Amino acid sequence: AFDGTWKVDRNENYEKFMEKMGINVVKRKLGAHDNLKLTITQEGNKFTVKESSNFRNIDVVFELGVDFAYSLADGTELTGTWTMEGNKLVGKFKRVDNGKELIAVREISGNELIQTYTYEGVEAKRIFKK
Ligand SMILES: CN(C)c1cccc2c(S(=O)(=O)NCCCCCCCCCCC(=O)O)cccc12
Repeated sequence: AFDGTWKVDRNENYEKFMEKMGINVVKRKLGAHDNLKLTITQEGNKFTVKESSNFRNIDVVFELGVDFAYSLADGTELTGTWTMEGNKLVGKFKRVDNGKELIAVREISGNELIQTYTYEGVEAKRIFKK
């Protein structure tokens, strides 16, 4: 259901989320316009996500329910797991550096992929079109 090539269309509250994550103003302004594109293929409970943005092009592979390591654009390391909760992908991560929870949720809403982040009580959404 998540399959295909998704290109970011708009954000909600993403600058405040980046600020909470400790990102400086220049990098927030870059991050607001990162041209994030996700190419997602699901095979059984296994996903491959090609992440392309102005910061980096990387390939992510994960299996539902299996812990993996993932590094953010500035090298900040996360560990966590994606699971399917109803029709939503729920990504439960923790920052290695401070142990704090970072959650990502992926959902289809109509013809859009809604990617929601939470960190320390601050929400952001990045909404993609296919
Ligand atoms: C270039 N630099 C310094 C950066 C610019 C803008 C935002 C940045 C964030 S951030 O936390 O504010 N935004 C990124 C959030 C990404 C959360 C990813 C969730 C886990 C994905 C797992 C793999 C997948 O399923 O695709 C973290 C670290 C560096 C950032």
